[PDB]
Amino acid sequence: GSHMASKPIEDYGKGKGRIEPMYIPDNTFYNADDFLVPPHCKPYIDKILLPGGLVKDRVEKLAYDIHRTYFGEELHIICILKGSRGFFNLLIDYLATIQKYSGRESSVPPFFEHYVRLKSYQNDNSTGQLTVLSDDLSIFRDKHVLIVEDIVDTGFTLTEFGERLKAVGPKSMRIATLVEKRTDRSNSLKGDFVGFSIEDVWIVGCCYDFNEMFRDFDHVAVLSDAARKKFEK
Amino acid sequence: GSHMASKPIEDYGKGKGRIEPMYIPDNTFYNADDFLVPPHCKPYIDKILLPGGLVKDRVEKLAYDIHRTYFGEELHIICILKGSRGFFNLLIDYLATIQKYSGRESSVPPFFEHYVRLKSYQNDNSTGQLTVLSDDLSIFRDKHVLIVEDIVDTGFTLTEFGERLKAVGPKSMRIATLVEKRTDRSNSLKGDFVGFSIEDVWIVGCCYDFNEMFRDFDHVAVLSDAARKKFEK
Amino acid sequence: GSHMASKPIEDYGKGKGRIEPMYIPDNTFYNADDFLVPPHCKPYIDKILLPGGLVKDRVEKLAYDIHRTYFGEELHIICILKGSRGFFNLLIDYLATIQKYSGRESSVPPFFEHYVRLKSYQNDNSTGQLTVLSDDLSIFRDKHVLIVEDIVDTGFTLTEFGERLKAVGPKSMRIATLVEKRTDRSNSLKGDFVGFSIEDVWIVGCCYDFNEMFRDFDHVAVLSDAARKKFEK
Amino acid sequence: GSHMASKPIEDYGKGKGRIEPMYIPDNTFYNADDFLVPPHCKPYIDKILLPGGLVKDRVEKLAYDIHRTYFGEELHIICILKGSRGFFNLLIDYLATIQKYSGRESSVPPFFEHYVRLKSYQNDNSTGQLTVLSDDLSIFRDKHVLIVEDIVDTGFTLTEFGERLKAVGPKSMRIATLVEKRTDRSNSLKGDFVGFSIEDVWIVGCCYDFNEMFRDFDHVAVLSDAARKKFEK
Ligand SMILES: O=P(O)(O)OC[C@H]1O[C@H](OP(=O)(O)OP(=O)(O)O)[C@H](O)[C@@H]1O
Ligand SMILES: O=P(O)(O)OC[C@H]1O[C@H](OP(=O)(O)OP(=O)(O)O)[C@H](O)[C@@H]1O
Ligand SMILES: O=P(O)(O)OC[C@H]1O[C@H](OP(=O)(O)OP(=O)(O)O)[C@H](O)[C@@H]1O
Ligand SMILES: O=P(O)(O)OC[C@H]1O[C@H](OP(=O)(O)OP(=O)(O)O)[C@H](O)[C@@H]1O
Ligand SMILES: Nc1nc2cc[nH]c2c(=O)[nH]1
Ligand SMILES: Nc1nc2cc[nH]c2c(=O)[nH]1
Ligand SMILES: Nc1nc2cc[nH]c2c(=O)[nH]1
Ligand SMILES: Nc1nc2cc[nH]c2c(=O)[nH]1
Ligand SMILES: [Mg+2]
Ligand SMILES: [Mg+2]
Ligand SMILES: [Mg+2]
Ligand SMILES: [Mg+2]
Ligand SMILES: [Mg+2]
Ligand SMILES: [Mg+2]
Ligand SMILES: [Mg+2]
Ligand SMILES: [Mg+2]
Repeated sequence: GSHMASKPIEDYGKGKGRIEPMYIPDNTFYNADDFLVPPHCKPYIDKILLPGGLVKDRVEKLAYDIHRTYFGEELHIICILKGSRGFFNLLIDYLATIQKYSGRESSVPPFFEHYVRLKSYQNDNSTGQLTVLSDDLSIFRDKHVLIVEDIVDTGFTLTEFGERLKAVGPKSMRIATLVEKRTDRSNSLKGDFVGFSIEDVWIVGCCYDFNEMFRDFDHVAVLSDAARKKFEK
Repeated sequence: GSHMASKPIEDYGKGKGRIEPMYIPDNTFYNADDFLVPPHCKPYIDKILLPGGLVKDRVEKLAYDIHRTYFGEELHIICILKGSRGFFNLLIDYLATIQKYSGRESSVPPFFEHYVRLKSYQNDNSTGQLTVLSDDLSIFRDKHVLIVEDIVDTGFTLTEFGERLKAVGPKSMRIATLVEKRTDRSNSLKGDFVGFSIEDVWIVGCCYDFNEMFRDFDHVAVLSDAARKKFEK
Repeated sequence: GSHMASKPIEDYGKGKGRIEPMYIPDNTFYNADDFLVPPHCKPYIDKILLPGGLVKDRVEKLAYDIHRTYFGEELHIICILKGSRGFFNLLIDYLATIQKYSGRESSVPPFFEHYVRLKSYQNDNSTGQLTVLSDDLSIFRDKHVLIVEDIVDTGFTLTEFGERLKAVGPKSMRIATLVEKRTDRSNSLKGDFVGFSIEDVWIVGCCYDFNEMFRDFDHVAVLSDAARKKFEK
Repeated sequence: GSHMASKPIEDYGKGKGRIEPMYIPDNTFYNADDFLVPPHCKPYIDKILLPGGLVKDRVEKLAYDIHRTYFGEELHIICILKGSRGFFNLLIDYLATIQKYSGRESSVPPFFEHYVRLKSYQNDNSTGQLTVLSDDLSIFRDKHVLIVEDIVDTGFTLTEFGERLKAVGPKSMRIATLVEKRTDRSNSLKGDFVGFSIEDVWIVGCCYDFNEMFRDFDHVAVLSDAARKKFEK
């Protein structure tokens, strides 16, 4: 163990000491027509915010940042379902590979995986209620916990779930989020390992859904008017 | 829709009309020393049953078999956590890629993903009780459902969970399991899309755990005496 | 197929009827500090023009465009060494996967590979003399030929080699190039399947070298002053 | 590093001090029907010797063995075209990733790539004459050289090319070969980094060709009678 892994519980969600994310300036997009877009997505995707390959490149760096923080530590990593599935899978592949090739050796696994299903949204609006599905959280007492999320927008999801975790007394709590949105709807909760800062637009693709649609598309796009009209409920 | 996707609910778990899996004969192993084994696994892994790359090659074929069964269908695919995470992630990458490259076009996504956490084992013994954590299963009424699992051994997990699903009235129910074990402990439930048939040995690695250990190792190995002694509880 | 693959030899280098590439506007760069940069490159890489994953995403679309041109027909694809190694390898992986998953019958392989080593540059200047190392080019008589290149800049390399190939009487000749540079140094030769249009800057990384340095870096960067000073000859 | 990389030139082809390869016993084959086989290969492929994913898993370990030999030292790696393309590309990807994640400082790249085209075979018989296409080999004077090959069978190709390289005075010469065949036709030349030892059968697939056919198939198979009849010349 190293003091590098420590973090006060009161610092949860404050982003203290973080490396700032890649900042995608307002109105910065690629054209969907430059990518292969499958037939079920073609009528609906016009603007690409984050190419899928750019996501993977950035997650490599996040994974190294995490590796450096937790080397040799027992690390309990929590996937927030459904949305973080893709980011989590990329992350844990990199974490395992980095450790496998590291000259410095650890007798501890690179992580221990866990799953929690949270749900807030219908269309692009929160219901105001958080659904929480988890194993008994008491297993996280005195553990170093890393929550893995796809996006932080208002902060409601991770503020609420964070209080449930604090109640069992973890040793440390950090957040990895692929995206953080720039919005006056945010309650100021922010991640520790953040891929990208983006403008206030509703993203779809690469696990980002609109009523369960678009998760399998390879790229992070914006929700178009055609997509909203077809898939809203 | 095609009648190819239909299957009577009473045929659930009977493997009727299936393509038989690759049969790994008794006492067929590779040597761990021919692979790169990370330090946290090195004292514990001696025999490799399924190289990680062999798993990936076989999942390609399973994915095509599934694609052919469900082309153009609304397909609700359920990941059984924790163990099926790796197989599920490989599978859905192939399903999406196959559909993206297919000359024949579908306006339906290749799948709709879902997660259910089931738990039966402690060490290598069932507790006799099944833990079930899920969203409301009523969403599967009148749906084509494909359950994705890492292994079927006794059949207890999928027999019990299968009855919960039958109660909401799905349209069809199939099972994809990477491995099926040859054992007189089986209740005869078997999968529809099965990767490998293996002898009666306790496997670890490639998401197969022993008390949460070995999931990140790249290859499917057997549980050694050293591993049991170190990690049993 | 022949209706799609046919093209007059005199159209070689005109990019006649092409799909225009992704256009990267002047002065558009990512910051190296947002990516993982290995120690041998760290002192030298500051500006990232094309993330390696964006390269891969674009190559998928090029490969689809090429599949649509040649499916069902013998395709003889020529890798221009050394620089095109990485693009060629990505391209042929996609071509094979696309045809494999297309669901369309063909007894013809997705490509037949060939290799030619061409050399023009020392530092960032042409010597004026093209080195040509090849098997007997007579094997391309009456064949559909696709030349695969990493970059077209002045056009010298592919104008000179193009003339040697015309002399053996191919059925068609096209160019795939990952990058085309916007430069007044160009003789107006341009590709048929082009990944990216970029400003007049000397790129390194992702197989783009400066005196054999930087090929293994994952991303396409600009040649910095430090890099020039250290590695010029 | 020099203590590890040094080796007498006279030990070339002896495999002196090597790690023995994975041993595939006589008559050990998987069934093609358990894999996805593309339409152009379906009539011809029946027995799978080495699944493509098993190839990849073994190459990771070879790459680690090579990293341990050359880290910190200039390594000049020579791809023998055409056959070694796929092995070479896997190997250099691993070498770069290993060094990148090692956490060890080095200003030296993981390798410097080079290409030589050698040709001996027509059908499954040598013509007796070796075609050699290369840049000036004088650039290897006083360098650590690693030759990368897909298979060593009779030893003719690498015995003849080995003599040309000795004439320019390299610092060291080693061989990486994915496969070595057990055959009384061998002149006893053997590799230093060898993936697999196999019985005396003619392999195709995974870059192994018969008159330029089968390179793009993903798996290493045996040449069937149907394949021989259709593609022999
Ligand atoms: O910061 P917030 O404003 O709370 O929003 C972010 C959260 O909302 C989304 O989940 P959603 O509720 O859509 O469930 P899903 O992950 O299953 O899509 C997203 O995946 C985050 O979990
Ligand atoms: O056919 P059975 O005898 O019921 O055994 C198979 C099930 O047991 C294991 O899960 P486990 O309970 O270990 O939970 P896990 O998936 O979280 O490891 C395995 O992953 C299957 O889900
Ligand atoms: O359009 P042009 O101005 O002729 O320049 C482009 C060519 O030059 C570079 O090759 P180089 O001569 O550097 O050899 P390499 O491919 O081995 O790096 C590059 O890879 C192209 O082949
Ligand atoms: O040990 P040996 O009996 O000499 O045989 C091995 C060599 O022969 C094959 O090359 P081939 O001549 O078929 O050319 P290719 O690499 O272009 O297929 C193979 O790729 C090796 O290079
Ligand atoms: N898909 C998607 N989910 C969420 C949840 C909060 N913000 C977003 C967003 O922009 N996109
Ligand atoms: N890891 C692991 N889990 C299970 C659950 C049932 N059988 C097995 C097995 O062989 N291995
Ligand atoms: N690496 C590299 N090679 C070439 C050859 C022509 N232009 C370029 C360039 O910008 N970069
Ligand atoms: N494809 C192929 N090439 C060679 C060259 C020597 N032996 C072999 C072999 O078994 N297969
Ligand atoms: Mg979510
Ligand atoms: Mg959502
Ligand atoms: Mg399980
Ligand atoms: Mg388990
Ligand atoms: Mg070049
Ligand atoms: Mg060059
Ligand atoms: Mg060869
Ligand atoms: Mg050959």
